[PDB]
Order: sequence, then structure tokens, then C-alpha cells
Amino acid sequence: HMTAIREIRLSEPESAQAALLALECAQRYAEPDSADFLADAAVLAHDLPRAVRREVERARLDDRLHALVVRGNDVDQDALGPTPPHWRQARTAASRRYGFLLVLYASLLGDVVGWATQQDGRVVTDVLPIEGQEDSLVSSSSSVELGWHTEDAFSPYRADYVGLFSLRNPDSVATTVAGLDPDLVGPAVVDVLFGERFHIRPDNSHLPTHNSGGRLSDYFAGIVEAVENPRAVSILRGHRDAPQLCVDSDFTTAVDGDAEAAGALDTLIKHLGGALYEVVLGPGDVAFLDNRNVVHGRRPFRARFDGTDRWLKRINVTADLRKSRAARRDAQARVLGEA
Amino acid sequence: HHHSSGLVPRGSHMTAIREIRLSEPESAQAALLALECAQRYAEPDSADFLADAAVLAHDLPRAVRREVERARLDDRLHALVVRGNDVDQDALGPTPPHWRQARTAASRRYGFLLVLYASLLGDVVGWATQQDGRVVTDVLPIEGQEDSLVSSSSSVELGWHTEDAFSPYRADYVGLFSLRNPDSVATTVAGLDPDLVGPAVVDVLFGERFHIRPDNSHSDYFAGIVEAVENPRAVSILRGHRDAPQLCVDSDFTTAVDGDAEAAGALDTLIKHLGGALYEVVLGPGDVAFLDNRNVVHGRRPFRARFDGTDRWLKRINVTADLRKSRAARRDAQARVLGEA
Repeated sequence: HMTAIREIRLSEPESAQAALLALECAQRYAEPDSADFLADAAVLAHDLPRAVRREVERARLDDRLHALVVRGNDVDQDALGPTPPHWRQARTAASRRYGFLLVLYASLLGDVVGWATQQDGRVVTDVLPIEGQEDSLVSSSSSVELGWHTEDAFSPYRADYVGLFSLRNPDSVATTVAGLDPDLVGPAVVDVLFGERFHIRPDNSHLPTHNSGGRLSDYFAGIVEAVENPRAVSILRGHRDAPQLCVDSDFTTAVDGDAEAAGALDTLIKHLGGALYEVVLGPGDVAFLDNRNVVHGRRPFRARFDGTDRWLKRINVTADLRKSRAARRDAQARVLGEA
Repeated sequence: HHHSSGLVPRGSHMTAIREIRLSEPESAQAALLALECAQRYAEPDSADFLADAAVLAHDLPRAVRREVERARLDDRLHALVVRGNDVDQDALGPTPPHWRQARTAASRRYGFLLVLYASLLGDVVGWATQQDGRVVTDVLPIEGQEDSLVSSSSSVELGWHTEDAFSPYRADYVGLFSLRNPDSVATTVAGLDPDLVGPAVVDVLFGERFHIRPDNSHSDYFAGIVEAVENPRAVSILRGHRDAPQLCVDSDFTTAVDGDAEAAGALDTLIKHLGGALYEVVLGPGDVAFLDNRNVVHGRRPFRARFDGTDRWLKRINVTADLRKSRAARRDAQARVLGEA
């Protein structure tokens, strides 16, 4: 589909209008995931520029979308200061405005959520290279490619959209994206991928090693259960003309003894691995990946660890907050796995 | 004629009814937006309008949008009620004798306004088997269906249910826009208060121990509808968090699984509880309600239809929080009619 990537470039006035709204939110509320802000966010998002809201709404109802990309938001690089050396230190005063703006864009597409087992249950999370994580399989990697995956592929509560706000990307490091064309794998493999014949385990970002050590063991009980005893699940679901995709290149296996399923997974990985294409998010570019339609990753790069490194804000968006209520502490709570 | 909003409790449900009263300026703003939409778009459920509806809805009065957004995230809501929209009774003309004659030029502006309010809560959908797959449907009494089990009834109690209880694609909200209601006829509403029911009965209702069949009201889709009557799936009546369970039950079309006497018991306990807990919502002309179909059953009590063009008349809509999830049951990405293909 020619419109699989939908791009809006902000005019200077539209950029200024989005920046002023984000700064008004920063003046009113403490954190971009403060409960009072999140309660108000869907209505505050309505004050974003009309031309932007029109294009976001076209993207939201496009069931073949790969990504909506909003180019040219204002980022004051001098005021932002250095790229933090760890996500734990990335909730900086100077970066609050970008957190608020990411939530406002996201709230046009649905309701923002976080995970108890990712970056200590923060709703606005940070993607930046960490010294000693170069060769890890998590978003803080650099030297090793971030393997392509559906975000939280293991979970029935996985996001409908993943939002990425690029604060800085001096070496133009590419995000990687792929969808599945059913006609190009054959109806034989599509039939197999629709079967509950696969195990999808949680990725390494959900491990205690990528959260603060003081976090309750019991936050991880659900993750540990999903690693040890994965449910038999499909990779494709929904309409044959527009199937949803759910797979993680590093954490998906066929069920033991299902040679036909193992073959279809092998075929899918080769198809997606090759079709995987690049989107570069420059400073002030915001992307929303349709997590029902595409896998994503990130190209390998060399981090300088001098405060100049690539830095994205990330958010998960659900079309239907109500459906995850069994996994949330209370009605307004946005952190999946607190129940 | 000032703006006001508040929480109206029913039993232990402290936010059961979220009520909004429009100011005269808010009513005029909403009316002007609906009239502008009626000038620029073919139909309140045409593809051109529905592609834009969620953005146009952002032009409704801000104070109303804040209160609607609070209702949308209230997982214990029964009914959001917005009172005081403009209805020009003289210009509207008589209540049509049948829904087939009810998509009138004079009533278009009210269909547009219902869709604008609905689009603050989610995406509007219809059903291939209901009023020719119209998204904006019509509720009015039909002569010769006084004693019918459907929304065109009058003399007989419309028996209460979750809307489309049998279906995994059932609406999150049912919307009603009252055009006229001279005898103050009510919608009946009930939710479960788990503090009034034995915990053991609640545990049974969470079990996949029930059959919910379609009404006779209701092809890969229609193959599923025949199977739904003949070989119904074992489903639960309650689902989700114990602190905020969703309800799905039909007083006339729900049974326990063959041989499950305990489930038969729990079901009849629930039917007696909801029957006893029914309360009424009356919508005057220009009053709009959204029932949270995840939380409440609804019905209607007997009333006296004259069939002289003065009868009660509402516009009705179904809203889903997640349009994408029903794509297997819709014709194409933008089509809103469940079971169309």
C-alpha cells in the first residue's frame, strides 16, 4: 500500500502551536504520565493543529498502516542538555516537554499504557544507548541490531501503537519496519500462521536486569510464567484480506513436534528479514508504528557515550484501555501487570 | 439555562449516571456544528462523514468534551446523559410509521449530532441484520408490532439484555438521541452489584458455563450465526477484574451448558437480581444517553402508542472502543456494518 507510511511535515506555525500546548501541559502538571494529566490528555490532544489531527485520524482508521510519521516538532538541543547515560536518569526537567508532547500525539490514537516490568512501570520510557548494553537484545543496545518484533508480542495486552519521539539522532540511525503481504508467503503458509501453533516469550526488556533492583519479585511472576509455560498462540489473526501480525524474531518458536509450523515460521522470518525497511527519525520526528500490522527494530550504530548520543522517548497506545482492566490496579491506572 | 454536570447514584453505583446539562450557548454550538455537517456530508453514516467524525467531534463544547471523557474512562458507568440539545419540533414534522420511512431530511441534523457525540466515546458501527445495516437507526412504535420482542414494540415490555449479547463484536456503548417523548417513556437499565450476590454465584458466572444465543433478529459470518444457535460456544456472563467485572447476559436467550445445574442456578439468581435492580432513564426531546453495554442490561416497559405522528422517536447508535477488532466481520477497512462481510 502506497500510504503504509503516512507523513505530515509540520509548518513553522503548527510546530510552534504543538510546542506551546506541550509547554502549557509542562507548566500545569508534574510528569508526562501524572494521573491528572493522563485523565485530561485525550481532550488536551484536541488542541493540537487541525491539519495534524485530520492526518492522525486518517492513519488511525487505516488498517494497512505501517507508521504515521509527524516531522518537524521543535526540539531546543541546547536547553535539552546531554543524553543521559541510563533510562533511570532520563526523566530530566529539560525533556519533560517532549514527554508531554508525545502523550498528546499518542492520545489522538488511543489511551497510553506502560508495563510493570519495563523501565519500572514508566508510561513515557526512554530509548538511548547504555554503556555495557552494546550487544544486548534490548532498546538500549547500539553495536548489535535491535532484532525485529511486535512490541510485547507475548502479551494479549500488547499495544495497538508504539510511539517514538526522536529528541536527537546525529548519525541518522534507522528504525526498521516490516509488514506481511499474505499474497507473497502463499495461502499455505498464511493458513499455518493463523493456527495456534507457536510460543511467543517475553523479550529481555521485561527481565529484572532491565528494571531497578528494588522492584517487587511479584511484578515479574507473569513474565516468568510467560517464559516458562508459553500459551500456544497464532502469528496471524483477523480478516484474511487484512490479517494482524504478532511475532518476535528472537523469542518465537513453533510448538514442539509441529514441523509444518516450524517451516512456516522459518519462511516468515526470511520474508520479514528481507522486506525490513528503514525509517530515520530526526530530532523532532514522532512515529506511531501500527503494532497490529508491523514488526520493528533498529539498525546497529556506534554510541559515543559523551552525552551526544541518539535519544528517543517511547510510549505504548491501546485502542481499548477497558479490555486490560484485569491487568491494571484500578480504572485510571495505566501500568499493565500491577494486577 | 447554565452549564452543570454531576454524578447521580443508583444503589451502591456512585457514578451510575453521569449527567451533563448544556447551557443555551453549548446547545446552539452543538446544533450549528451538526447543521454544518448536514450541509457538507451526504449522510450521518456515509464514508466521507465517518472518516472525519472523530475530528469534527472535537469542535463540540469543551466543558461537555471534558465530562464525556471522564465518563469514557469510568469503568463503573451505567449511563452518560447529555440533556438540553436543540430540537425544532415544528421543523422535524411527524414521527414516521416505520423505521423504513424514518431517515427523513428534517431529522438528518439529529443523526449527525448523535454521531458527533458518539465519536467522543469510540467508533460507530451497525449490524447487517438490523434496519438494513444503518449505523444511525430509528426507535419508534410500529402499528401491528405492539406485542413484539423488538424496539418497535409499545404495549409489551421489551425484555432486558446486553445489546447483541451473543456476539464477540457487541457494542461498548448504545447511544440514544430523543427527538420527542411526550409521555416520558423510559429505557430500563440494570447493573450487577456484586455485594448483593453470593460470592459463590459470582464465581460460577465467571465460568464459561453458559450459552448466549442470538435473537431471531440475527457466508463465513452468517455460518457463525447458524452455529451460534445450533452449537453455541460455552461463554462466561462476567469477565475481567473482580473489582470491575463486565456483564454480558440476555434474559430471554441465555441458558446454562447442558447438565450444569449449578450454572442454571447462578444464572436464575442473576436474572432475579437484575430484574429487581432495574431503574429507568427518561430522555426528553434533545436528551442523549450512552449506556455502557459492558456494565448494564437495558429494556423498555409497556407504553401507549397512538400511531398519529406524535409518538416517541429516538435516533439510536452502537459505539465500539476498538473498530479494528471486528475487521473479520466487516466488508472493508472503513465499512461499519457487522456481518456485511
